[PDB]
Order: sequence, then structure tokens, then C-alpha cells
Amino acid sequence: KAGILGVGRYIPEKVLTNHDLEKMVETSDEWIRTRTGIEERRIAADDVFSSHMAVAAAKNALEQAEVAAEDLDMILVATVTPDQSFPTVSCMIQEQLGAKKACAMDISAACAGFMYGVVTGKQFIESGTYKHVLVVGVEKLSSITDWEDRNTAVLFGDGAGAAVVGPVSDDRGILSFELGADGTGGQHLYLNEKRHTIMNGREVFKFAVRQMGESCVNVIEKAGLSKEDVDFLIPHQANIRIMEAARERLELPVEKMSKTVHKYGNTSAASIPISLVEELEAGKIKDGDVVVMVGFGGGLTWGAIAIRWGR
Amino acid sequence: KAGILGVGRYIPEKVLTNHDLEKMVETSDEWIRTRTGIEERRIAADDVFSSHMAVAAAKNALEQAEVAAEDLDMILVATVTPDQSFPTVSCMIQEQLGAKKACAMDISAACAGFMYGVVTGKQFIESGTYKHVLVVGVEKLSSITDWEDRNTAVLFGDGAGAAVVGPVSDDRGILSFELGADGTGGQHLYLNEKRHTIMNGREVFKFAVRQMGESCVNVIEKAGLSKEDVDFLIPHQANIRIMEAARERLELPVEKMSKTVHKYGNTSAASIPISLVEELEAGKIKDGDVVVMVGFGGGLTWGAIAIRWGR
Ligand SMILES: CC(C)(COP(=O)(O)OP(=O)(O)OC[C@H]1O[C@@H](n2cnc3c(N)ncnc32)[C@H](O)[C@@H]1OP(=O)(O)O)[C@@H](O)C(=O)NCCC(=O)NCCS
Ligand SMILES: CC(C)(COP(=O)(O)OP(=O)(O)OC[C@H]1O[C@@H](n2cnc3c(N)ncnc32)[C@H](O)[C@@H]1OP(=O)(O)O)[C@@H](O)C(=O)NCCC(=O)NCCS
Repeated sequence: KAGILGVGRYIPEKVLTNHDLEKMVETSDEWIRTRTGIEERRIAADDVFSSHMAVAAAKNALEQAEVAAEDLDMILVATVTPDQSFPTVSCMIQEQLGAKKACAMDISAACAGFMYGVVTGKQFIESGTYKHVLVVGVEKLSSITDWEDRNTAVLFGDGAGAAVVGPVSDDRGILSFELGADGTGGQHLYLNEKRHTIMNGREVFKFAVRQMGESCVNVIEKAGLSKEDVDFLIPHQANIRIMEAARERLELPVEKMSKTVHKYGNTSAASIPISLVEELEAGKIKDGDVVVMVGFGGGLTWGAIAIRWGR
Repeated sequence: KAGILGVGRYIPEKVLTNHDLEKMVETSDEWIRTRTGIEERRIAADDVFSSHMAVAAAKNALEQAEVAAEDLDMILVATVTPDQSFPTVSCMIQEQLGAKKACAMDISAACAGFMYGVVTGKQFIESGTYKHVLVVGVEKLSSITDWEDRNTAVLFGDGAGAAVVGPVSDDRGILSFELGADGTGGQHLYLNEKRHTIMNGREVFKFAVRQMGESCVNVIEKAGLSKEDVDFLIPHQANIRIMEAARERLELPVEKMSKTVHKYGNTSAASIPISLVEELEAGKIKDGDVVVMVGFGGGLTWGAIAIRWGR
């Protein structure tokens, strides 16, 4: 069984507060907090790109996993903001990490990308093909934000998270998963000709508030478990109201759902692993815990994983 | 075992001849032919994007496979020229094809992308997770070509190729594969700030002429076969001199190597499946044939597959 051997992240230093944003566009700290839950989000420096953030997250994850870059068989990077289209971020960090035997691709599934990558890595490991797969979710959303558009500029931040995936013992490891998509919703969230993100907020909200809870129940079910068996929920961190609907569907207490949206905003493919590190560092996730992760992104993509933490 | 159930392509109508290119830049039909083997390459219309080409190729492949879009579990699209970064091409055709149950991601490994996708699909099928995986290599290289740069503008064309991957019977199916990368070579082939491809031609040539033959021998070996067992070789169609080195390494006759570079030029991730359709339509590939495919791309990525044709 494939499981998670270690996790790491890179959080940019610069903080953008809601009062910072009150000078940039016509918004209010009150509106942002009440409608999204966001208070702050980090912004990468103009000389910091997805590659920089991804290699930092990756090093932390390799160190925590006790895995040398030399032993990586594959590097997957979920991003829509590579430094450039090619060389990919995965190729770049394969070089900067010294993972010379690893293959490398970038995958594109917007905010669900980390879920696609972890599941892809699982297949390569449980086939016996590969042993160690590095999976990075990284996004410099600030580089594709129209910073004069209040409807999106108060939502996005930058960051990177990474996990080393590999064989784990006994009951441990990824128990079940779900990947999905609906291109019908492509009109509702797209990158335009200016490299500016355009969103029909209300439409994405309606779709996500239904699909995130259903994907969660689906993986619990496929894992042969009950709602009562879930120890922690790590949803995509885009809107506290969407996260709360998922929590309600799983009948989980507040303390069993990761919430970092108030401090990092929506970091797309980086959001789940960033939150995962936060709870691990807080000691809130233990070996043996059944953890449900669920993500939702542009193109209308989604994914979910049930994992039993530990090696 | 996962194998290829059907294949299809989309070839743009507009032909760009070497004499067409003689008016655009300072080149000669003689130089282009002697140094690359290219005579013509197709160019998509200004209103034709990767999504259009990919859906056309995909329909042809579904029809040949006798597979309804409704039954697709996953759509992978290898491209670096999506209509826009998100919605992805895979999401867009998931919609246009009516493949509502399928998940969808785009993967990025430049000219090796189709190989990464097929191998990814194999893992999902041989795990028992999925049954039908659509894999498309599509590129509108004309949209990232500096058409005033002779060093690259005489090399690239547009197109799309697609395969339906699924379980096949007995000895059939993908016998072995290799995926690799070397981010060290990222400096030698990259997309610049103008969305223009920049290449150190001589350096990419040196690397590809060594790696393509070695990847071929590696998959033959892992499949437990000999050079004498190979019935056909489908290399990436970028330079007849690079293809010829691979042929020489495998001691294969001319007639057992696909050559379409003279008519389509380098179409990156689309090149191998386009050539595969060409030989199938010519009747040169039969059920039971051991086919070696090998590709090499920017970021310095590469991949190879040995497959026994048939279902
Ligand atoms: C984007 C989102 C935060 C907006 O919240 P919402 O409840 O949809 O808000 P609405 O779009 O209905 O607009 C509510 C009002 O606030 C206004 N408004 C929008 N952005 C505002 C801002 N930054 N500051 C103040 N008012 C704002 C709207 O114009 C509207 O005013 P009106 O009623 O006078 O026309 C929310 O829909 C969302 O997060 N959607 C899901 C997106 C997701 O899942 N994340 C992935 C994105 S990559
Ligand atoms: C790009 C490539 C066709 C160029 O051929 P090459 O043998 O490397 O040619 P060189 O770069 O050594 O240049 C040879 C000469 O031709 C010239 N030249 C380059 N492009 C030319 C053109 N279009 N027309 C005429 N002369 C040209 C060079 O300036 C040089 O002239 P010089 O000796 O006076 O300086 C070849 O290197 C190649 O295909 N490389 C591999 C790329 C690959 O694998 N494909 C992936 C790309 S996405």
C-alpha cells in the first residue's frame, strides 16, 4: 500500500492583510472575512517563482520522510503557474534536488492538482513500478491575479506543499480515492488572454458546496468506513463556508477540520499540503488517524483521498 | 495487461512547404532537408486550438476503439499549448466528448508527453482502478514559434494524436516502459518571456542521439526480448538523423521505422501517435507486432514503451 512518508511546505514571508487590500481595491475587511473567512494570505517575492517554492517544500518533505533525493523515482508537480511552460517545475527541481534517476512531469488540474498527483503516485507505487514519488502542489497565484479586480484579488495567495509517497506497513496508507471533472464548468473559472483569472464566484460556490461533501462520503464509503471513523478532514482552503458544508456532511466537530484559509487564503494545489503540515506541526494528526482530503478546482476538477496516517 | 484499443489523429489542412519558409526567413530547402529531413509541416488555423485538434483525434480514436466517450474513466492530454492554462484541454474535451464520468488532467513533458500519458494510463488500468483511459498528445507549436527565427521556425508543426488504452488479452499490451528526465538540460530548450521557443540545437541533438537508442534497448531488455524481436520502431519525429541513430542501435531495417518527419515536421507530443496512425493506415503494423515507441522532449524528458500490438 502507498502512503505518505513525509510532508513539507514553503510559506512566503510577505503578508498581505485585508487592510493592505483595502487600499488596493474597493473592499472591506468585514466583507472579506464574512464571505470567505480570509484575513491574510502570503505573497511570493518578484524573484521567487513556483520552482523556488517547490524546491523548498520538497527539501522539507524529503528531510521529514528520511528520503534522499537520489532515491526518488518520480517527481510530480501540480501547478498552473510554472516559471515557464517548459522546462517544467518538476524538471527544474529534479535538477536542483539532484534527483537524477527520477522522471518528472507537471500536471494541471487547478486546485485539485495535489489530489491528482498523490493518486497518480499511488498507482506507480502499488504497481511495483516505483518506490518513492515526490508530489508537489505549488502555485504563484499572485502572478495570474488581476490586482485591480476585487472579486478575485482578495482570494488568492502563494505557497507550496509537498509529500513523499511510498510503501507503508500494515493498515497504513491511502485507502481509497476519487478523481473527477466536469468540463461544463470551464466557462465559470478560466485564465484569460491577459493571464488574469476570471471567475463566476457564485457558480463555482454552488458546485463546490455540493461536490466536496459528496466526494468525501464517496471515499469514506469506498474505504469501507463510516463517518464516525474519520479522525480529521483536510479540505481545500478556499472558503470557510464551503469547508463548513463538507464538515456538516461528515458530522465532524470543528476541531477535526483543518482551517488555514484565514491565514493563507486560497493557494490552489498547495492548499491541502500546506494545511496538512500545519496540523502535523500542531500535533493534531497522529499515526493511525483516518484523514480525508478533498479538493476542488478550475476546469471544474475535483478529488478526494482517505488515508490512514503512518508508515 | 493494458494495451492500445484504438488510435486517431487530427492533421491540420494548411501545408507549409520549405519554399514557403524560404520567403519568411533566410533558409534553403536544401539546408532544411539535409539537416532535419523536413519537407512540409502542417499549421493549424488561427481559430483552431489544441482543444479542437484534440477532440478530433479523440473521436477518431474512440470510433476505432469501439469505445463510447461515456465509458471513459480518465482523459489525459499531453500538451504545452493548451487553449488557456485552465480550463485544461482535457477538461474541455471531456465536455465536448460527453465523457461526464471521466477525470481529466493535462500533463507536461514536452515531446515525451504522450509516453508519460500512456504509461500513466497503464498504471491506472493495471491497478484495476480504471478500464478506459483516453490519452491525447496535442500541440499547436505554431503558437509558440518565433516565425522570424530560422533556427526553430523550420522545425515545428501542429497536430494531434490520441489512443484509447484499456485491458487487452493474452500476450498483448504494453510489455515494458521507461520514463526519464534530466533538468540539467533545461537551459538548452525553454519557452521565453515572449512565449517563443529558444533552443540550443546542437546540445539537444547530442543528448537525444544518445538517449533515444539507449531508452529503446532498455525497454526491449525489460520486456525480455532481443533486437531481433522488434517488428517496428516509432520514434519521435524531430530529426531524421536522430531517428537513424536509434534505428542503427536496434539493427532494424529502414522499412521497420516510421518516418513522417518529412511531412509533418516536429509536432512534439503529437508526433508518435500521428506516426502510429500513418503506419496503421498503411497496413504496416499488425496484431502481434512488437512495437517500440521512443520520445525525447524539452526540460530534457524522455520515455519509451514496448507494446505487443493487438487486443
Ligand atoms: C468568490 C466568492 C468568495 C464570492 O462570494 P459570494 O457569496 O459568491 O459573493 P457574490 O458573488 O454573490 O457577491 C456578493 C456581493 O459582494 C460583492 N463583492 C464581490 N467581491 C467583493 C469584494 N472583494 N469586496 C466587497 N464586495 C464584493 C458583489 O458585487 C455582490 O454585491 P452586490 O450584491 O451588490 O452585487 C465565493 O463565491 C467563492 O469563493 N466561490 C467559490 C470559489 C472556489 O471554490 N474557489 C476556487 C477559486 S480558484
Ligand atoms: C535544430 C537542428 C535541426 C539544427 O541542426 P544542427 O546540425 O544542430 O545545426 P547547427 O546548429 O550545428 O548549425 C549548422 C549551421 O546551420 C545554420 N543554420 C541554423 N538554422 C538554419 C536554417 N534554418 N537554415 C539555414 N542554416 C541554418 C547555423 O547557423 C550553422 O551555420 P554556421 O556553421 O555558419 O554557424 C538540430 O540540432 C536538432 O534538431 N536538434 C535536436 C532537437 C530535437 O531533438 N527536437 C526537439 C525540439 S522541440
